[PDB]
Amino acid sequence: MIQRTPKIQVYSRHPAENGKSNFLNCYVSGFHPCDIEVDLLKNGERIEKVEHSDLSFSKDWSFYLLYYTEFTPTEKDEYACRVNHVTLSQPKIVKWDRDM
Amino acid sequence: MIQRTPKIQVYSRHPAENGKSNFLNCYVSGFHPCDIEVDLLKNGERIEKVEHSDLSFSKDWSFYLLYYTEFTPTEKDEYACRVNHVTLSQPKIVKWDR
Repeated sequence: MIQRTPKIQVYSRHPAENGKSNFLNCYVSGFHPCDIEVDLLKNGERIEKVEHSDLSFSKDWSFYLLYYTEFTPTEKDEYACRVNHVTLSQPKIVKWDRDM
Repeated sequence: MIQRTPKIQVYSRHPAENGKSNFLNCYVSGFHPCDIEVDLLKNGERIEKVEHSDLSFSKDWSFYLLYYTEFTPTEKDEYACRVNHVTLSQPKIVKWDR
């Protein structure tokens, strides 16, 4: 497989509501090679106990990986996913759109 | 060292009986880093139609990956698993033994 840079989706499990518990997700996909670093951020700082799936792929070694954690959004807090990969010269930061 | 060379096991789901439908498996495990190439081979040639698990994280910080394929063995056909990994000087071929 050739080098391929990741696609990134950030989304919550349920329709977001301030003060209500939820799950925050970062899905990284279509990438190669498999080594990748992903943080979920709250107000720009790393969230510590985030979990992830295994590395999925179909016919080719083009990889798919989900990072997720419980969270309770509030009006003041903003969330993001930060991804580093060999294809990336600097970390890529994708903000969470509240509507997703 | 955090690099770990893959353990490679090649085995059929049932013991070998020419003519009966079976499964060929290559279980590659205990490796680090995750970057790896695994191919199932029939007579030295890559089998195009194969199945596999996720490339999976172990509790000891290593990885594993299973490749498998439906096949029907015969007396002539020979099978192997080829694995390439940073810890190996050249691709490693491990033959299947009935």
